[PDB]
Amino acid sequence: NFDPRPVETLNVIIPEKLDSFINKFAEYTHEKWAFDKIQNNWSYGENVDEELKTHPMLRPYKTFSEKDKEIYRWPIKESLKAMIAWEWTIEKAREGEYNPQPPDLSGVTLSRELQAMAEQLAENYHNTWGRKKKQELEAKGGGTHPLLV
Repeated sequence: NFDPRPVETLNVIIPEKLDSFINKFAEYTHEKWAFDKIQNNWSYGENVDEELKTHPMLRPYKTFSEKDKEIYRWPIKESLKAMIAWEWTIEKAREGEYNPQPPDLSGVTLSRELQAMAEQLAENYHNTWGRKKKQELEAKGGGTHPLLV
């Protein structure tokens, strides 16, 4: 019944500015991952054991292989690509090429339009998540579809 238009992902040309943004995102994710691990005292072990709380990751990721980085290359970037492709609303932000308390947010009442438009993106991403999953299920054979909610 629904026939979404398949948008090209690899056919487009990746800009150098976008590549820099991806590179900075990897460092940001790596830094917070390392900070959490050292804070939680993830001890080193011979192998990765769930019961031993062992996960060797405190090392630079520049020496990793191609396979080890492709999976984590786009953890949330595929959603960004869908947003800028289905919706042509690219913002015009930048030209192309001692401890203050955090502000409160629950005290101020939520606007009627703030919550109204907070669900249209949630259902669109859920629809996109369902579309990207059920398409893969049919390609691989099918089986069970537990997301019929």
